[PDB]
Amino acid sequence: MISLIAALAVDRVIGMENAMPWNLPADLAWFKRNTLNKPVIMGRHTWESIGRPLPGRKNIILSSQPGTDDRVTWVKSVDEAIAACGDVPEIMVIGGGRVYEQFLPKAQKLYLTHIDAEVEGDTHFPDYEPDDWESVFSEFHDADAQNSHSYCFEILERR
Ligand SMILES: NC(=O)c1ccc[n+]([C@@H]2O[C@H](COP(=O)([O-])OP(=O)(O)OC[C@H]3O[C@@H](n4cnc5c(N)ncnc54)[C@H](OP(=O)(O)O)[C@@H]3O)[C@@H](O)[C@H]2O)c1
Ligand SMILES: Nc1nc(=O)c2nc(CNc3ccc(C(=O)N[C@@H](CCC(=O)O)C(=O)O)cc3)cnc2[nH]1
Ligand SMILES: [Mn+2]
Ligand SMILES: [Mn+2]
Ligand SMILES: [Mn+2]
Repeated sequence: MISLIAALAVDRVIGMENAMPWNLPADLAWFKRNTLNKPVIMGRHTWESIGRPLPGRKNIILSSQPGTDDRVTWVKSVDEAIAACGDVPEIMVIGGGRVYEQFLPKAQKLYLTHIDAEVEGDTHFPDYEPDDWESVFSEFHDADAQNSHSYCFEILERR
């Protein structure tokens, strides 16, 4: 099973200048809980944005060019990325925009955080078709001293 996990600001913005400009510790904690002990697939730009391997997960990087770090696994196509995960129950796709586009048609589950924040950005989560997806979990949180925007955790499953 393939799942996508992402945090979206208003208008599906996910990034600007190869960064995420907000800081929401509660969402990063949600990301860690839902990805720990699973393989994670990311594109090369997202790898550069994170800047280090994510511990406790098999890190798989998509790039058309040879890898430059043997602490992670480098693959050259979507099918190779999936194969490199082995026989696991759930593969997590962690972006970015180009990678999400390619994996969306193959995904059964979306873990989305909706952040109430207006961000100028240059990268968006794919338009998906709402009729294809059932909301099975949602949890709203107001802003607090640690998290400066309100946010909604949602899990959707392909109908
Ligand atoms: N808010 C969120 O949830 C979230 C999550 C992830 C990322 N982001 C943001 O998203 C932005 C990065 O997204 P992006 O769309 O620019 O880039 P990306 O999807 O992270 O990376 C694209 C790169 O991945 C490689 N690639 C993708 N598909 C491939 C394929 N089928 N075969 C081989 N290589 C493939 C290529 O690398 P080569 O050029 O080396 O071939 C391509 O240039 C940043 O702003 C980041 O902060 C946000
Ligand atoms: N909901 C969501 N939020 C994100 O921030 C996110 N980020 C990415 C890609 N970028 C990043 C950037 C940093 C870390 C990171 O530092 N993660 C630590 C945080 C642990 C914690 O804060 O408790 C990790 O070990 O996962 C992960 C992904 C992909 N999907 C996402 N999905
Ligand atoms: Mn092929
Ligand atoms: Mn197999
Ligand atoms: Mn806000």
